[PDB]
Order: sequence, then C-alpha cells, then structure tokens
Amino acid sequence: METGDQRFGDLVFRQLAPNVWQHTSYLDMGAVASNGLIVRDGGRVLVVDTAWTDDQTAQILNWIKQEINLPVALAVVTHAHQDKMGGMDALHAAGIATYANALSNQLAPQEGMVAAQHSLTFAANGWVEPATAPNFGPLKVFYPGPGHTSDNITVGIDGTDIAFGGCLIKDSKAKSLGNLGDADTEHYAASARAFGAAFPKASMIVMSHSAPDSRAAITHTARMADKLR
Ligand SMILES: O=C(O)[C@@H]1CS[C@H]2CS[C@H](CS)N21
Ligand SMILES: [Zn+2]
Ligand SMILES: [Zn+2]
Repeated sequence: METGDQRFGDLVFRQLAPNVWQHTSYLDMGAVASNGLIVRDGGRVLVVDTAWTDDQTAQILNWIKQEINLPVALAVVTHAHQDKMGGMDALHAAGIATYANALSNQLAPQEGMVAAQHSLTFAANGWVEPATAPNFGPLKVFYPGPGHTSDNITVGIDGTDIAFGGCLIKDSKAKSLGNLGDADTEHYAASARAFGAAFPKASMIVMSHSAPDSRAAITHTARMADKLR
C-alpha cells in the first residue's frame, strides 16, 4: 500500500488518472491482491471486474458512492475466476448491468460463480461486437486469444494511456506465468502480443496481480510464454 492510496474497509484504491482508479481486494490463501478498475465517464461510473467476494464488492460500491458520488451504470468482468467474478451478486443487488465474454458466462456455473446478465461476443479480429457492448463509453473491449484462460478479455480506456491486461499480463519482474491447467500454452505468447498490438499507445499497463507497469510487462510476459511452446 503506497502513499496516495486510499483504504475503505478491506479495499485499497489508487487514482491512476483524473477519471480512473484501481481497486484492490485481498483474499487470504497470505493476503493475495487482485486489481480491477473504476472509470468516471461524464455523469456515470463504469467498473471493470468485481472483488473476490460479494461483501468486498459492496465495499467498492460504497466507496464509489462516498468518494465519487455518481451512479454505476455497468460492470464488465474479464474472466470466470473468483477474483474477477466473485462479487457478481453484489452488483446485481445494486441494480448494475453486468457484462462478460459469453464463454465466461458459460463457464461461471461450473466454477460456482454467478454469470453476468449479458454476454459479449467478438469478431474474428478480436474486437468486441459493438451491439453486445452498448453504451460502453470509453471502454474498448478486446479478446486477444487464449492465454491465461480460454475466456480472458482485456480493456483499454479511451482518452487515457491506460490498458487493462487482467490476469493475462504479468509484471515485468515476474518469475513465472503461474500458468495452470486452463492456460493455452501454445497461443499464450501470441495472445499477449495481440493485446499489445490492440492498444499500441497504452503506456500504463494495469493487471490483476501486480501494480501498474510499463509496456515491458507485455514483452516480458510474451517472453515467458515463448518458453512454454
Ligand atoms: O494465478 C494467480 O496468480 C492468481 C493468484 S492465486 C490464483 C487463484 S485465484 C487467481 C486466479 S487468476 N489466482
Ligand atoms: Zn484468472
Ligand atoms: Zn487473477
């Protein structure tokens, strides 16, 4: 927890830009961090990823109400793991519209997760079909291909130098990819590089389990992935 960070309950918030904050929640497994984003877009707020749990995700919503005081219009979640979708019910209880890759929603029940209300689909070039992501404002959603998981998606924030790699991208000092059973080790490297190419001017790379990094996180991640093919 660095200087300039705010704490609300068990959550930590770091402002990254005038209209963007990183939310961080922890699960004791020894407190393992997971990062998401909060975006102020005019008179509304957009959320990328829940916290680990419903209660933690409610803390995010209370912090937003208290510190930003704008309604949360929608949330997009970036794949079907507990750190990204664990608080879906808290969002739904607040009347927030939720979006995920169709595959994430298909996987959610098997994972003991609650599926989002709406499914995103993607063109062959990886960009989201705009009709499935209505009124996403500055959020530009890109499916880079299979990597960390088959369903992982990524998000750039228009008007900023920020892109969110989710759990696909590791920080540039990482000693391993942590890749498990559901990783695609054949395509991981190409998918990391695809994320980089989709958001070629993003200079701040936000990710799920490390603090924000430079684009070196992308190239370092791709190098680690090259070794697995
Ligand atoms: O693989 C990881 O590094 C992170 C932290 S521990 C492991 C279990 S939950 C979450 C899924 S991305 N995760
Ligand atoms: Zn994951
Ligand atoms: Zn994760």
